[PDB]
Amino acid sequence: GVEIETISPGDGRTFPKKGQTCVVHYTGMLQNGKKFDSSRDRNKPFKFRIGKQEVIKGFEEGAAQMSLGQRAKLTCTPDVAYGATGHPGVIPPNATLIFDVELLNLE
Repeated sequence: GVEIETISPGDGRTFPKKGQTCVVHYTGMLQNGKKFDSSRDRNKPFKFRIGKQEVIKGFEEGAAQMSLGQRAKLTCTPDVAYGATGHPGVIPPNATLIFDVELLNLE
């Protein structure tokens, strides 16, 4: 389950493909909670590739459903990233994660 609410401006066609190192200014958020992880804070806009399962499935499936310039809004289900496990100190178990994802990518 990936619920995408794209803020419209972009190009609508430059989709991430397999092995494409793509760039996302992500900004994390917890449902009824604050931020937990931000490439905007680091100003290091997370050059990641598609097809290696580096990112979680809630963040990976949201990337291919966007295009260049688009600004979507992830609502990541718990069971795809940390629902039973939970990260120690960052992500609790059974958290519905929120992301400000804008696909301003490369390749």
